[PDB]
Amino acid sequence: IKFELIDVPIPQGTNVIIGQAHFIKTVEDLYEALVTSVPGVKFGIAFCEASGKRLVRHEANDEELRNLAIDLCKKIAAGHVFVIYIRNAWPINVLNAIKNVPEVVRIFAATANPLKVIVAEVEPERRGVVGVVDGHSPLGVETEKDREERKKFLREVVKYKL
Amino acid sequence: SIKFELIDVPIPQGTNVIIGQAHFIKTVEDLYEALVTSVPGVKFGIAFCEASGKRLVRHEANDEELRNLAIDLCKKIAAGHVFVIYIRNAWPINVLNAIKNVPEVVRIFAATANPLKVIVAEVEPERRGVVGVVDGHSPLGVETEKDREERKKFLREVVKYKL
Amino acid sequence: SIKFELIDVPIPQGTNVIIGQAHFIKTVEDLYEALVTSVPGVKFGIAFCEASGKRLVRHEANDEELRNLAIDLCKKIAAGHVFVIYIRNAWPINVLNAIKNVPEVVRIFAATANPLKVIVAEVEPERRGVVGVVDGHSPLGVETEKDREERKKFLREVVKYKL
Amino acid sequence: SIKFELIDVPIPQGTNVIIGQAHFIKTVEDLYEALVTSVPGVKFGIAFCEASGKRLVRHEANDEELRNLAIDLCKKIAAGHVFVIYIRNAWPINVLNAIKNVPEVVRIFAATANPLKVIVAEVEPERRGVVGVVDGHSPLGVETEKDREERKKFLREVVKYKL
Amino acid sequence: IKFELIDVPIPQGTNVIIGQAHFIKTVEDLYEALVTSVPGVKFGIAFCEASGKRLVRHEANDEELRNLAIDLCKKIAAGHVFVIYIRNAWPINVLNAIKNVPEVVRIFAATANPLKVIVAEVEPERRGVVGVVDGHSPLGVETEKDREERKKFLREVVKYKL
Amino acid sequence: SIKFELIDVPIPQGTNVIIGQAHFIKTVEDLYEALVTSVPGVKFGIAFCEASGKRLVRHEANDEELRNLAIDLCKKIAAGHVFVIYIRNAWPINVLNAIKNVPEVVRIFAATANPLKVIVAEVEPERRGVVGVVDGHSPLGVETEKDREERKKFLREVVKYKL
Ligand SMILES: Nc1ncnc2c1ncn2[C@@H]1O[C@H](CO)[C@@H](O)[C@H]1O
Ligand SMILES: Nc1ncnc2c1ncn2[C@@H]1O[C@H](CO)[C@@H](O)[C@H]1O
Ligand SMILES: Nc1ncnc2c1ncn2[C@@H]1O[C@H](CO)[C@@H](O)[C@H]1O
Ligand SMILES: Nc1ncnc2c1ncn2[C@@H]1O[C@H](CO)[C@@H](O)[C@H]1O
Ligand SMILES: Nc1ncnc2c1ncn2[C@@H]1O[C@H](CO)[C@@H](O)[C@H]1O
Ligand SMILES: Nc1ncnc2c1ncn2[C@@H]1O[C@H](CO)[C@@H](O)[C@H]1O
Repeated sequence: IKFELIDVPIPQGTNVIIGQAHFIKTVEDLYEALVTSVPGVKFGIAFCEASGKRLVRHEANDEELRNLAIDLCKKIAAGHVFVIYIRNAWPINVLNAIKNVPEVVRIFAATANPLKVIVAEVEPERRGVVGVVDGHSPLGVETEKDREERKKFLREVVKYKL
Repeated sequence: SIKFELIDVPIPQGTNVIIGQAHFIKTVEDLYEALVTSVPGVKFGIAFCEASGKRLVRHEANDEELRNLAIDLCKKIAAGHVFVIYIRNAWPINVLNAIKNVPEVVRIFAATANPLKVIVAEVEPERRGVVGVVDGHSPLGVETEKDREERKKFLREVVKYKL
Repeated sequence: SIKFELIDVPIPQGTNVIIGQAHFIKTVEDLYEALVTSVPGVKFGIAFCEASGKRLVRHEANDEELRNLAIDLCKKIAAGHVFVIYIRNAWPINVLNAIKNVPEVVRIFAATANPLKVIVAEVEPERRGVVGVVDGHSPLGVETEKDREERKKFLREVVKYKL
Repeated sequence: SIKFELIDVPIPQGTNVIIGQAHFIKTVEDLYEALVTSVPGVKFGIAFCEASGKRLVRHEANDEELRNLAIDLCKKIAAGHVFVIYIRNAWPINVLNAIKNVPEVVRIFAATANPLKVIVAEVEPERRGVVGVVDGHSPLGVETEKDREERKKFLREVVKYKL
Repeated sequence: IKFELIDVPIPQGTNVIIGQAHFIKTVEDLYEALVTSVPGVKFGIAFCEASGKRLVRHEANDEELRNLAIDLCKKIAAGHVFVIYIRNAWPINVLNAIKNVPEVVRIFAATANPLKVIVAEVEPERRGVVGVVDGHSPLGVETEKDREERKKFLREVVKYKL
Repeated sequence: SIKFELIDVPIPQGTNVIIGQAHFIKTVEDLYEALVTSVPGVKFGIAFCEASGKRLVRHEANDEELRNLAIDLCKKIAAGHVFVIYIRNAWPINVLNAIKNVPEVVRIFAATANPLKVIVAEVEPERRGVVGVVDGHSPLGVETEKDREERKKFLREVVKYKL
């Protein structure tokens, strides 16, 4: 076993969702999950066909997001992984829909942080995803006042709680 | 320190395998029920590695070949709370969302009929877990627009899962 | 270039732990609500590893013991976006599905009261990922038709989860 | 040649009722399982109108008071494929998502402790269907910013379902 | 407000599923829910487009079942109602997928019993479903002997329980 | 006997209406969060008829036009535990599955921008429930292969929801 670290580019205003699925129908099912989630949303989806032609398959509505999706696919280089990049939507806007796509088996990351995918290579052409490093270690525990500012952020800034 | 081990997963033609991790003894009867209620003709085996107490591989089936594949696989992986399902006469897409929703199922590793290996970490004597999976082969290149059009044709005219 | 470290998870009698990965600071509030609306008189603590900005283990609880258990285990794992929940007077099967459905939550690694280690990779300093769990111990043998009866009756007559 | 009839629904203090439509005789063990696996020490009784064959009200319970209250609603409503559940030590919120996901359940009409009526149509003798429910009473006015602040306080400080 | 009783034709070997949805996309989404549930299923699905062209939209893989579908729509004749007829699958095989189709708002019946739909016409051309009459009323309460024999059945015959 | 009323539902260009039944007072807050966290732009107004105690129509909103539409329809329906949502900059399919999953939500009556009528049954003074809706118009005929081609191209070329 060889462990390789695959660094994920996230231009600002993007988020990436990286996970695993199966069956070629994953790329059309994911295009439809995203496109029926948020009017407006801009995305690229790529999926690593793990057999047959073994082609990186893709759908997008934005060209920059299609190339990003497709190059992470080629960098990860691991059968059945999929990569989504989104603009004009947050992951929480589309997560549950992705989760319920019957091809989707698991999701490794949903984020905009600094992000590494840990890949095992066990033999040439035989790769899998072993984990992610989504952002950074803690610096401390939150205090009573860090709490207030997080509660006030949710209610006053992004308005997701009352 | 930590030992990594690679398990080759037997996939007789016409089978698919679903590997996951769950908890609690009720896993095995709840998976059994997920499966049987999903596709009228479904043939399956299911095995679950009980991680405490007696620590037996619990199983159910309506096929003996598939029951046996499932138990061997759990004997090879030998990781607490891991389960193994082998299926004939259903595709994983037919069954997978009902597995996800089984209250004991925390996680699913793989669902495939490709060449497949499991990465198991064994950290101590008799203390193993799944690190991950190698599902088929890495990519040979990028789909062209003409590639897209045969896969679209495949989905609409061959398997008819699309209009 | 990768260090694997093993984090042993304390589970005092009567508590189960749930470990997974999420994203976004609303994670702590949504998790709290999923816990408290699931079972009356559940007690629990939940801690979340905010992966950037101030970088704080964020927490909620209605039990002081179970709170510090969770804050502590996040302090030790030290991996961005990991959440840990400890619960009494609730089984993980009474709360898990709600947990799966929290939009922030992306994966669950373990729900258990077994002996448990989390294997963590560190790639640079400060930069850590949960790679897997070792939930309990490996199988000691296959179940026989008598051990099957034991397990069926225990579900029927003792915990009363099946008819 | 349609008559409607109103069925009043007894709800003793500390119970809630759930009434729905389903199908197939497994409805009753599936709803059994859905309830007990949701909350430790929930008390309940569940009844279901089998609409073909021997046409028997089918039932399961861990409380005889709740089980008779459920059978009696079934016998009144007297509509094929309807189910009634009465529960103590659990709120409809602790259990509704699992009920909705039971593959036999097609709709839920009410989950409530309020005063309740079921509107039933009878199209022929022995042929009946639920048309509606009357759950509690019609509004008296519109919430003021002050009523709002007291409802914010009730969910945060009293019940603790929000933060 | 006139109430009108529609009798639903159920051929030996079919089941019927009748609900309410919205938006034209309903018909493709229902077709995909069905065909990705059970490999062998034959079905017909029809949807009552409630605006615009206002037409019965259908998809099928069985002409008989396709027509049974269109025929019950034409009778209920109520905006946004959909009808599905299935051979070689049971409702439990598909129901949850159908629940989670974003266009689907309610399901009124899933069954193979003698069945009536109650339709309210409030205005000409303005109709909606008010209920169903799914088979017949209870003839008695289960005994424990009856309970044993239903449990034996689920366990030994349909094999859905252990 | 029973009094059936017809409530004509106003739907401005650009809005849609979602009408349903829930229970418990936390329904207004949970509906609010299900909307704000489904789509970044979404403008809406939510109202809910509490059906016991104070019996107030409870409301949350970020659009004063749409708050007023939802409160006014609740006042017109005047049926305990019914809820109304008006939304702009989001289609029902964007938010619906989320609504279906709010533990309080028992059922959904309608999701539409079509001419819409709610049929209410008043059964004694102040006891009202929803018996049905009339969502747009009955069929003008049956789709041909010409119109199916046009429909398939509408989904794939105009809205881009299909491929
Ligand atoms: N026709 C099909 N319908 C559904 N799933 C399929 C089909 N063909 C293959 N699969 C699944 O997709 C994987 C990759 O092709 C296979 O290993 C199998 O698991
Ligand atoms: N306002 C927001 N709404 C939804 N998700 C967000 C928001 N801000 C940040 N996130 C997500 O959470 C992570 C920050 O914790 C980001 O990388 C991003 O994925
Ligand atoms: N009575 C019970 N109900 C639900 N879950 C349980 C019960 N007993 C044990 N478990 C779970 O199953 C695991 C043992 O297989 C335990 O670690 C615990 O998490
Ligand atoms: N073995 C079975 N599996 C699934 N559904 C069934 C079965 N038998 C009957 N049904 C359904 O249950 C209804 C009768 O309760 C039938 O009309 C049919 O819809
Ligand atoms: N482009 C679209 N995307 C999503 N939903 C739509 C669209 N157009 C119409 N609808 C919904 O479908 C109903 C029209 O049948 C409308 O009333 C509206 O609720
Ligand atoms: N604290 C509570 N938690 C959950 N559900 C509640 C609570 N109080 C009341 N309810 C439910 O809501 C109704 C009050 O509208 C009651 O009939 C009951 O169903």
